[PDB]
Amino acid sequence: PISEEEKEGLIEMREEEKLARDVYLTLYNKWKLQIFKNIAESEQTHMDAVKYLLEKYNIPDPVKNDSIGVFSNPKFEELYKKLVEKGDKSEVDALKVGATIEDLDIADLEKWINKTDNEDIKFVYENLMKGSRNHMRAFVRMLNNYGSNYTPQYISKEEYEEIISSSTE
Amino acid sequence: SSLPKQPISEEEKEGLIEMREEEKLARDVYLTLYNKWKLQIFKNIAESEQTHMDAVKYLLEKYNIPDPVKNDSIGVFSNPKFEELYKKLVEKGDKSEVDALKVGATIEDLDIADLEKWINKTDNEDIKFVYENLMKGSRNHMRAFVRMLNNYGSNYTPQYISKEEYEEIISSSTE
Repeated sequence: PISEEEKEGLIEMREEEKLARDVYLTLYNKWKLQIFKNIAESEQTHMDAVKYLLEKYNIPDPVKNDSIGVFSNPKFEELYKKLVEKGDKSEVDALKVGATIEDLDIADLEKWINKTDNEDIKFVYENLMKGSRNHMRAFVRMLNNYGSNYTPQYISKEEYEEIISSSTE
Repeated sequence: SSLPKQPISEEEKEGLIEMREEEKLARDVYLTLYNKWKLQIFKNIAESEQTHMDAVKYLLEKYNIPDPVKNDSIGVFSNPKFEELYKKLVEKGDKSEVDALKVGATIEDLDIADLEKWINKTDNEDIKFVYENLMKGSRNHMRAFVRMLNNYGSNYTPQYISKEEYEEIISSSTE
């Protein structure tokens, strides 16, 4: 039941959740905030759900180097350089970055959740997305302890607010 | 003229606001860059992006929502997302003709993306129809810029829309 449209996204969504995991891993290493570790041991499983749907759909994997910061798509090759550099200037910047990621990520999952009807992906996608909301609730919560807050870039103001208000999932 | 008056929601509202200013970004950019480089395309598409501005204004009026474009002037925006986006863009495009051209492509890339993003977030049959036509107009701009890019021995890769869709957009003719 499997498109060429559908394929390409599974590729991106593979490398996307990789982008998340990598960054968190770097940032934890620079600032050593247990929150980056948590969300990474989680974004590891996010990677593996797609690996599951590539294996099962006979789609070439694109993480041909599981190492940090290495990418097929120079979209992510480029994003990492930027995010970590910016995350590196301060803890808040790191925490901002974290929210920025989960932020982009959700509006990116919603983007692909529509370009498919194949029901495994719809579900798997629906899932990681639950996963990302909690990682924002988290990031932003931590952010408020530091005196700061996040203003969303990619999702709507309305969906962001729906999220930080409603509790655990 | 399409009537009567339908069910509007909060993010439906929010989109409208954003899109009203999104099309203005496009317009203010193209206008700037024409002043800089004098490439006809920037004129022609600024005139279209004005149209697109007006069309959305039609819906803010129809559904009564405080319009965000208080000050019409070039490069002025409520939502700072756009002041920023505007500056970074003129920043790039003021560097070369090829750049100007790439910036163009890029606004349209982001334009079809957010259009799809927003369409997907609604079943107000009025809104839906404006956005769809906005995509229509925007797809033409893509081709216009891409064709112009080829004329300067360059190309473009999508950043916001699929590769898979970009290709299908370019390998078809004017709507």
